[PDB]
Amino acid sequence: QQVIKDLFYVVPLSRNCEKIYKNKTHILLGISPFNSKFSQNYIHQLIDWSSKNFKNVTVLLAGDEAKNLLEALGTPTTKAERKVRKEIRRHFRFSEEALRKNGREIDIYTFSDFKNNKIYNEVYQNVIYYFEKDEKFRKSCLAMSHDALSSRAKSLNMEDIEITDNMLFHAVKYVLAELPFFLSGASILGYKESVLAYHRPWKLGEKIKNSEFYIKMSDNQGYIILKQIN
Ligand SMILES: CCCC[C@H](O)CO
Repeated sequence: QQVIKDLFYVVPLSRNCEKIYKNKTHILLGISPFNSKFSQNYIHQLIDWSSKNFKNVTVLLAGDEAKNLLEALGTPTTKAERKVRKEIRRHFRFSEEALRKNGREIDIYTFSDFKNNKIYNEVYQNVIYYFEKDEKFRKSCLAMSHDALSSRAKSLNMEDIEITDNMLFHAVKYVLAELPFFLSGASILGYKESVLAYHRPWKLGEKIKNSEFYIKMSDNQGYIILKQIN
């Protein structure tokens, strides 16, 4: 069915991302925790469309630092760790369903599943180094942290909360842990090239593609925005 093929309209981050997308080698589907967008139905739509378009499909779920997003919004570690385990199991279940429905390998990982992967660790070390040493990069990472906390303050119905620096620096551990997949997901996973796919623009990615940092995306890595249109 070709409503499936056209389920999404793709907006590439750069012309290189467009080339990688058109090669259709691999898509990495980013599933954000504690985000109402990722219902069972939407996860199925992502995977159905991906399965029709791409040679290889992988799903990326949140790793351990997802608890930091709750701990920063006033959640004690015990409750936060529980909510994470439950959210990740929900994402895995729905993703496994749709992959199996499409005859696809159950290729699902969290961003914590790569502590023994040299590419993930070296990119992560680069991210942490420039977070410490480049105030401009640090500022952009903290803005990603602010975005993550602000959207879940609305979602979890806590819109009255001041977002403090201590909140930002706690939640930015999540940002730093996920960033290696934005920068080098294809090489971490072992595909020739890949696009990470998400439904919102990546502002820091725009700056990276404008050559504003010593942090760079790998030449075989792209980013695409998935939009749905009538
Ligand atoms: C699993 C982390 C989610 C990644 C998405 O691109 C949103 O950050």
